[PDB]
Amino acid sequence: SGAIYVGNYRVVNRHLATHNDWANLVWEDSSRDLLVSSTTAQGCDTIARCDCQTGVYYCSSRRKHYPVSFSKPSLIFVEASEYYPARYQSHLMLAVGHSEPGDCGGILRCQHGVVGIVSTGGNGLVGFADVRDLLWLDEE
Ligand SMILES: COC[C@H](C)NC(=O)c1nn(C)c2ccccc12
Ligand SMILES: [Zn+2]
Repeated sequence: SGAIYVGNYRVVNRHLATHNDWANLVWEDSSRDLLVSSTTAQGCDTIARCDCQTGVYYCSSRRKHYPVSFSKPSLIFVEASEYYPARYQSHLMLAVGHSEPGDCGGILRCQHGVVGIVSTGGNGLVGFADVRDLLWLDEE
């Protein structure tokens, strides 16, 4: 589990969104595994606006933050899960790192801010849904 709280927005993995999230929807994209909802209180996270390929992510299955090198956001084939069939997921970045299904939502961050959240993984790999291209997350 995990969310990014920037301004009046809550960014969660679309497959983990609650009834309250759907009842206060701002934007969702199934192919990116992202959903954004509105919040009443202001968030303290800051979105990275950069082209970084190194950062640090939170792994709840180890209660540790790990330094990682990750690929550029792309269209990657992802195996079937309980939440999606086997399909291509867009805006996905891969890294070598420990992950388990419940690690979804952990933040990946660089020196510029929050880069994205854990979305995919398995066999010593961890994948992150990028949020750096979503410039609207900074205003209104
Ligand atoms: C976009 O896919 C949504 C689903 C719920 N995600 C996964 O299956 C999944 N996510 N992580 C971090 C894993 C690690 C190990 C095995 C599976 C996974
Ligand atoms: Zn950066």
